[PDB]
Amino acid sequence: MSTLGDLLAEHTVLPGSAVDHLHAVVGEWQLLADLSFADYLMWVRRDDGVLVCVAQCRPNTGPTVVHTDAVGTVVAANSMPLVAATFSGGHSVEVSPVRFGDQVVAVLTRHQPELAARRRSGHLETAYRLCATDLLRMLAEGTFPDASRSSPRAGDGFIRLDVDGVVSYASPNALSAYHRMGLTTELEGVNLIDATRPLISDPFEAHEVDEHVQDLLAGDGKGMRMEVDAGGATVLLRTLPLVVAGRNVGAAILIRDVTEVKR
Amino acid sequence: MSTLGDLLAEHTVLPGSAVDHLHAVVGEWQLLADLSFADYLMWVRRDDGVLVCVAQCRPNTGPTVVHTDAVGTVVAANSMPLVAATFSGGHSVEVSPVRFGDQVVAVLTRHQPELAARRRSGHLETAYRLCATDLLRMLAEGTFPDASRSSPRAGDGFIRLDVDGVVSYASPNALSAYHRMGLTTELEGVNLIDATRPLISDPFEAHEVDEHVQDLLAGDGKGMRMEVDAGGATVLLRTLPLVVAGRNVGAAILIRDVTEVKR
Ligand SMILES: [Br-]
Ligand SMILES: [Br-]
Ligand SMILES: [Br-]
Ligand SMILES: [Br-]
Ligand SMILES: [Br-]
Ligand SMILES: [Br-]
Ligand SMILES: [Br-]
Ligand SMILES: [Br-]
Ligand SMILES: [Br-]
Ligand SMILES: [Br-]
Ligand SMILES: [Br-]
Ligand SMILES: [Br-]
Ligand SMILES: [Br-]
Ligand SMILES: [Br-]
Ligand SMILES: [Br-]
Ligand SMILES: [Br-]
Ligand SMILES: [Br-]
Ligand SMILES: [Br-]
Ligand SMILES: [Br-]
Ligand SMILES: [Br-]
Ligand SMILES: [Br-]
Ligand SMILES: [Br-]
Ligand SMILES: [Br-]
Ligand SMILES: [Br-]
Ligand SMILES: [Br-]
Ligand SMILES: [Br-]
Ligand SMILES: [Br-]
Ligand SMILES: [Br-]
Ligand SMILES: [Br-]
Ligand SMILES: [Br-]
Ligand SMILES: [Br-]
Repeated sequence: MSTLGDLLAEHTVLPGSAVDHLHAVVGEWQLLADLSFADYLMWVRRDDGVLVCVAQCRPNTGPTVVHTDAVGTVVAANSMPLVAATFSGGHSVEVSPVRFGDQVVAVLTRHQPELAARRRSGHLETAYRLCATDLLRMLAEGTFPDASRSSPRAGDGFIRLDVDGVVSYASPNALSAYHRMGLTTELEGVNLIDATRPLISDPFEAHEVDEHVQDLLAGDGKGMRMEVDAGGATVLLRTLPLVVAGRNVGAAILIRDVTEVKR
Repeated sequence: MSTLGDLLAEHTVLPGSAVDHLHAVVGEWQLLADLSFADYLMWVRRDDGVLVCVAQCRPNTGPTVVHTDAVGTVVAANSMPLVAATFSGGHSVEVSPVRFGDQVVAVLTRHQPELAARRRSGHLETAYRLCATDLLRMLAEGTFPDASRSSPRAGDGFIRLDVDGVVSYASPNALSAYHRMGLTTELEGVNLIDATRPLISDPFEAHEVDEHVQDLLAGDGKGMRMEVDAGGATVLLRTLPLVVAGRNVGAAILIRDVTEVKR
C-alpha cells in the first residue's frame, strides 16, 4: 500500500481538492528537484500531529543524499520540530510549505550535498537554483502547480524570460536547439517571440506561440506544452509563468530538441 | 541548414542505410551522455578527408565542458589526428567509432570534466559508467542502436541484469519505483522476473513481461518500451539487451515511476 494516494487516505483527513493538489505537486516536482540539484521529501501531518513522509524525489542533475526510501516513514512531530512548526505558524535541510486554499497541506524538506561536494555555481547552476527558489515561493503561495510524460526535462534546455519577454538566461542546450531551428543570432538579451516567430515553419503555429507567450506574461494564460517544427528541426516547448504575490515576474521555458527522437 | 540530415546530405556520400543508422544514434545517445556524465560530439569524414561535426549531446546528469555549439564545425583532418585515424585503421577526450555494415561511418568524441571536478564514483556513478562502456562497445560493433519521447531517462531508475536475469545493480530510484509497485524485498541479487511478476496487476501483462525478459537475455528479442500497472503504481520500463562479440552479457533496464505523471 505504497502510493501517495493510499498514504493520504490512510493517514490524512485532507479534502479531495487538497489531495488533488498534492498529487499535482508530485506529478511536477521532478523539475524542482532538478533545478535545485536536491532531494525533496513531502511530509503530511495526521490528526495525531504525527508526521508521515508520503513522497520523495531525487534530482536527475546531481547525486542524491537520500539513498534510502523515505516514503511511508511515520515519525513523532517533535522529532522534526521545524517541519512540525511549518504546519503550525503559517542534507543542509531547508523546509518549506505547500499551500492550498490558505492551509499548509504539506511540507517539503530539501536535502542536498554538503557544500564542497555540490554542483559548482556556474551560470547554468545559478539560473536553475534561482528558478527553483521562484517555484518554491509559488508552492508556498499555492500558485504552483496550477490545476506530461514527454515534456522537456530542465537539462534538455532552459530559458528564463523577464517580465517583458526578454531572455535573461538561455542554457547551452536551449541555444543548441534554437540553432538547429535556424537562429543565427544570440538569444540572451533578445525578445523571445521576436527571435522565435520567424523560425517557426507553419504560419498558424507561429502566431499561436506568439499569442501564448504574450498571454503567459500578462497572467492571461496558463503554462502549456507544445511541439513545433522550425527550420527542419522539431522542438518540444513547455512554458511556466512565474508569479510573486499576485504579479508576473516573467517565465521559465523548457525546450527539448526532438528532431531525431521524433524519428 | 543545421540538422543532422541536412549536414549528412551536404557533406557526405553515406548510403541511406548508414544515414538512418546515424539518425538512430542521435535519437538514442542522450542515454549514453547521461550514463557517461559526458559530452559527445559526432564527426563524419567527407570525400576531402575533411572532418565535420554533425551532432552534439550534453549530459543531463552532470556539467557540460562543451559550452559552445559545435555542430556544423568543419575542420581539417590533421587538426584531429586520432579521429581521422579512427576512420582509417578500423575534456580528457576519448575517441570511438560508430560502425555500420563493417565501415566506420562516424566517430564520437567524449569530453568530460577534468578529474577533481567530476561526479565522484559512488556505486551509481560506477554502474552508469560501466553500462556506458558496454554501449560504446555496441556502437563500435554496429549492434546499438538496432533498427520514444516518453521513455525513462537513466536518472529515473536504472537496473543492470546479469546473463541469468539476476539484478547486479539497482539504483535508488529503481528501488523506489519497485517499492511503490509493492516490492517488500531487496532487488539486488534477485532474479528480476521473480521479483517483478507477482507485482504486476494484469495477469496477461505479467506474463508478457516475463517472456520479454527471457527473450531479451536469450537474443530472441529486441529491447522494448512498456507501461505496466503494479500495486496501485504505474511504471514505464525500457529494456536494452547488452552484447559483446555476438553474445549476451545481460541487459540494462530503465524504469520511471509515472503514477502521478500519468494523472
Ligand atoms: Br520534469
Ligand atoms: Br547518486
Ligand atoms: Br539515506
Ligand atoms: Br531502501
Ligand atoms: Br525539522
Ligand atoms: Br555530501
Ligand atoms: Br535567471
Ligand atoms: Br506523454
Ligand atoms: Br512578448
Ligand atoms: Br545545458
Ligand atoms: Br545567447
Ligand atoms: Br515572423
Ligand atoms: Br516576426
Ligand atoms: Br497544454
Ligand atoms: Br520544418
Ligand atoms: Br534517454
Ligand atoms: Br534528465
Ligand atoms: Br553545465
Ligand atoms: Br566550449
Ligand atoms: Br554557441
Ligand atoms: Br584527435
Ligand atoms: Br573541468
Ligand atoms: Br554494473
Ligand atoms: Br512519446
Ligand atoms: Br529471466
Ligand atoms: Br537514483
Ligand atoms: Br536492493
Ligand atoms: Br507471479
Ligand atoms: Br511469480
Ligand atoms: Br517497443
Ligand atoms: Br494497479
